[PDB]
Amino acid sequence: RHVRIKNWGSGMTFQDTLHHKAKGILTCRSKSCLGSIMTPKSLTRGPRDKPTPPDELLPQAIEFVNQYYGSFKEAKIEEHLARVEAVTKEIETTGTYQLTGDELIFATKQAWRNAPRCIGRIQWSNLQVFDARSCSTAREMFEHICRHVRYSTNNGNIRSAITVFPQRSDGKHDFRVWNAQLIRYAGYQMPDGSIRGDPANVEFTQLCIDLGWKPKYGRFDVVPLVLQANGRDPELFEIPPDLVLEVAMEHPKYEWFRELELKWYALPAVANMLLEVGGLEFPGCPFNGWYMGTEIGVRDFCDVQRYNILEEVGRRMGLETHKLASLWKDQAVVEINIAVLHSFQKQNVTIMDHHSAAESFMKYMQNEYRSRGGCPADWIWLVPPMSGSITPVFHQEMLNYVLSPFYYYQVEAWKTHVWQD
Amino acid sequence: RHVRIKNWGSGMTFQDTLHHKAKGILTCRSKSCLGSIMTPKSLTRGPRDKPTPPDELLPQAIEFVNQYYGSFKEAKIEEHLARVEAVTKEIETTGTYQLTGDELIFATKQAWRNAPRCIGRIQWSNLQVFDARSCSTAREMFEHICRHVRYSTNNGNIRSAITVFPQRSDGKHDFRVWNAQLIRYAGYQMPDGSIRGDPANVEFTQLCIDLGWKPKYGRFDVVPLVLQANGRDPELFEIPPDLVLEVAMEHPKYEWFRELELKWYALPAVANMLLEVGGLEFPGCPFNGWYMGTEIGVRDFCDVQRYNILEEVGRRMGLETHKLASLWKDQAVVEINIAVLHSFQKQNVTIMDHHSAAESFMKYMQNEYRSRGGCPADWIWLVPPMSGSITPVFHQEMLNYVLSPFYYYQVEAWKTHVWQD
Ligand code: HEM
Ligand code: HEM
Ligand SMILES: CCOC(=O)N1CCC(Nc2cc(C)ccn2)CC1
Ligand SMILES: CCOC(=O)N1CCC(Nc2cc(C)ccn2)CC1
Ligand SMILES: C[C@H](O)[C@H](O)[C@@H]1CNc2nc(N)[nH]c(=O)c2N1
Ligand SMILES: C[C@H](O)[C@H](O)[C@H]1CNc2nc(N)[nH]c(=O)c2N1
Ligand SMILES: [Zn+2]
Repeated sequence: RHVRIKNWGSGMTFQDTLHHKAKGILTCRSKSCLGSIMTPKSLTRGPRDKPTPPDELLPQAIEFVNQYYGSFKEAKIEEHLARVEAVTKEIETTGTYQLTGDELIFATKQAWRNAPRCIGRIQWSNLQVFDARSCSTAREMFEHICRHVRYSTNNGNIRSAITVFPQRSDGKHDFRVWNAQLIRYAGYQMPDGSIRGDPANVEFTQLCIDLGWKPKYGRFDVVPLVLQANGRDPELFEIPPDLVLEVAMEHPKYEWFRELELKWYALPAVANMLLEVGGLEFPGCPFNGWYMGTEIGVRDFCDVQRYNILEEVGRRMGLETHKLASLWKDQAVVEINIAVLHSFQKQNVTIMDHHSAAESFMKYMQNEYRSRGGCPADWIWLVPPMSGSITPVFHQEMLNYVLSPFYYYQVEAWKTHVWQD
Repeated sequence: RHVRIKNWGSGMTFQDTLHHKAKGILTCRSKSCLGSIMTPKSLTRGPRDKPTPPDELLPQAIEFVNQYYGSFKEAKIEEHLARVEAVTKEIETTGTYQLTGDELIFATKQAWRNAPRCIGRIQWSNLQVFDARSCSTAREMFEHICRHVRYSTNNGNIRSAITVFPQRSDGKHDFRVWNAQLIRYAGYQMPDGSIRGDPANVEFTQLCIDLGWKPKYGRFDVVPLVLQANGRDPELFEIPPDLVLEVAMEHPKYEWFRELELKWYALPAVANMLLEVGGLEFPGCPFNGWYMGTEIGVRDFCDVQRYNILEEVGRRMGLETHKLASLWKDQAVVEINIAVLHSFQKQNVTIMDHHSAAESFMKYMQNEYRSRGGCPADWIWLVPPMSGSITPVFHQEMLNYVLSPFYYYQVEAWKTHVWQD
């Protein structure tokens, strides 16, 4: 009836029953396990050129309404029954339906709660929701986004929020933001063959240039927002500088560290995912939380395909960077990460270290099993990129599965966009 | 016809077709992925009470023979034909078959090559095979094991080897080593409830005591070998102290490190797995390689359920152990691991750091794809437990699947053994 889950670090067990409600979209079979694929198509939700048949939609809608009313501490049969009725008639007389403000709030929080790859879910109930479903132009989208950025940045005391643009209709009037993130630095391929800035963003930066943006050829240039309104061709908008809070990096001991002249933005915001709820699809729903130190210290600064600064920090510390077995790399990554946490704290900007994040997630996980007999979780994304087994999550067996509402991936907009002009 | 595999660090791609030959036995469904389960039933070959029926044996046996002869650089069709006949008649006139000497060698190396959770596979063709299939008593087992240990230790210049005991017959005459490993330290529960030694080895040490072993209540006492021959009750044998090479731990910069008085054995040997080949089952086949440093530094020394010395080392270093955010745990694990590598090196005992291991695995995986369009790999076990994303394997997408020959887990012998005396 269930799958038994064990934590080898404490001996604790959990019984997972919630997985039975999961959708059958994972590409794993008895023949092979595909769990480690980065962007599996099973987690992606591509474009459409026609509306969702009322046929397929009605069940999901009812299913969602039931999920929503069931969550109430006290049944409300009348309201529940009446809502089930309203939704049915609406789907028949219009071909789709509209969620109420309260249902949208519930949905965005539940989709977060159902995100397997997110270690910060213990905060799932503290989420600000900006209802931008009546948005109609690209410039209006830009204004909602600036409001979101200002609200969440909050002078360094970061707050989580999501802005929801209009739901998908026939799939030809999609409202979305092409950028993978709201704030991101440019990457440029220089005339001399070198790469300046974030090497993983060269392709998108080039797209911006081709759309008219003026490359500033700097190391930390914030790219503009490429906004798509009502299925129209995308329009560029630059975020005002005063809204982009940045933290300059320093090390509490190595004074030469500031000489590297490094910095990073304080707001981590995913802008290109799709919210699925009761059969409804929202292709435009940027959301943000706050940073976990290792995202910047380990991935952005130390990935070879990113800023790749590990060797330089190594030399400056005076390590034997010619001998792998000296573990100079491991010593350097810890110092770089210490600098990230120190710099954020020094400037009073919210950030979280990976130990604290791992611990809070274990608490969250335990509450989810006692509250709903399950917690979808993707071990591969939850274990931090450094000091894995030193954290409690490493020793925790987990089940990964897709529920609904859910945040899905999408295919980059520029790959499937049919340019009108 | 093929799954595309990608390395996000180098952008390189792989096309996997080998997974088609895989045995459909993983518990992963379309509704939920069970990739992070430690010891799944799908990778466990339990006991038997009756010989294996030829309807299953014959097909598998032909498969193996076909696989073995296919592996030849210059086909030998006649011999291949002869073998198929011989094996068929043999299975007919006796009910089972015997592998030849070279088929056994081939089988052990292929099973290693097929081990998804082993990062040291680049050395797969370099394996000493001790053929102990004509063994009949527990005492002979002991002597075969001492020879194996002496050969493999080789005064610090560790060599890989496997010792193969008699194949399973009716499942009531199993030849096996009850110990999880050939060399392991005891764990004692004291009268007050506290634990002395390896707390993860408390149950097995108690079993040894109940069978007659005199406890020494030390922190690093090597437990005796519990050996079962021909399905009989197990016999205890203590490994001669001179055959157990140990490395005393020291730190290159911290003189106080030696005051912790820590050491570890040089030979990592798995002794409780089952080798499956052509339908045949070998429940007794201890094998060894050489250590990867993180195994001792991170897992044995820093796991909270193991020796758990992290906090003590942090204090000695004078770190702020009251603040998770100072990342003292990360600084301390690095120092402990530097000590492990330094100590082995100083005593001239083969050991391998996790960076070199990771790099060699990438080479091996590349060759595997060029050789057979596949490489079963379990991401979760291959990424080292510290500095994960700083190694190339973290960025490599992988497919996990079960081939044949293969090394399976077994149910602990003491849980299923029916005592005669
Ligand atoms: C409150 C602070 C939060 C923290 C500390 C946190 C932390 C994280 C981290 C570290 C990741 C891994 C990112 C990566 O490796 O690329 C992640 C992923 C994710 N988070 Fe959270 N998160 C927070 C808030 C949120 C919010 C507000 C939502 C949605 C309402 C959310 C939805 C997700 C999703 C769907 C992913 C997966 C992104 C992907 O697969 O590319 N998170 N989060
Ligand atoms: C020569 C050097 C070798 C190295 C450095 C190496 C390294 C490793 C490591 C680091 C693990 C993970 C162990 C754990 O996390 O518990 C492992 C597992 C394993 N190794 Fe290798 N190994 C070597 C040789 C061998 C040989 C000779 C065989 C087989 C004949 C082998 C078979 C396996 C198997 C089957 C596992 C999985 C064990 C389990 O699931 O408990 N290894 N090895
Ligand atoms: C490579 C560029 O990466 C990024 O811009 N980011 C890294 C990936 C992603 N991280 C996040 C997202 C959220 C919502 C909360 C915490 N962390 C968004 C920020
Ligand atoms: C907790 C006790 O752990 C162990 O005795 N070991 C850890 C797990 C296992 N490691 C290995 C095995 C081999 C064959 C090669 C390298 N490393 C065998 C040794
Ligand atoms: C729960 C999870 O399966 C377990 O804690 C881990 C993960 N990674 C591992 N990988 C290795 N090399 N060795 C292990 O024992 C484990 N165990
Ligand atoms: C290849 C591998 O699956 C991939 O690089 C992963 C692993 N774990 C991850 N986990 C997180 N949190 N974020 C990531 O992008 C990745 N990338
Ligand atoms: Zn799977």
